[PDB]
Amino acid sequence: MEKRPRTEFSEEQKKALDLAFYFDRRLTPEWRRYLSQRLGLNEEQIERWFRRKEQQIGWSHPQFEK
Amino acid sequence: MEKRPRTEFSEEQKKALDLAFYFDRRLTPEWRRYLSQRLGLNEEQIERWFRRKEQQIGWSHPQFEK
Repeated sequence: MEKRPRTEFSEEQKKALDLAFYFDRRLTPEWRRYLSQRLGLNEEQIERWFRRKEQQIGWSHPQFEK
Repeated sequence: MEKRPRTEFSEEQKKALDLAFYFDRRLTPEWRRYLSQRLGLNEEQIERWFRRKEQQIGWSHPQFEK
């Protein structure tokens, strides 16, 4: 896994979304599509990354590189 | 320009750093090297991205995708 092959946010991309984590007005209806433009996947995969980032263990978000 | 060829943060990478912009404790001595690990370039290029992001026009940071 190095590049995103089929709009699924591969590791190279997962990093980027972890830098936002909603702090710069990201992950909102106007910044999900913002990322999509040069990120490569759609807002759906943004919201899937978003919840799978925290919900993996209970929503406390202790995972950053995991 | 699609991938980073020689640790210079290409467009694919520039996006990621714009998601942080220091908001998630990024761009600090412990998160510059954090990014570097899977970002591909060193903390030097983080600080160069950082200042070149805002200083391009006077430090007000109106550029996000530019």
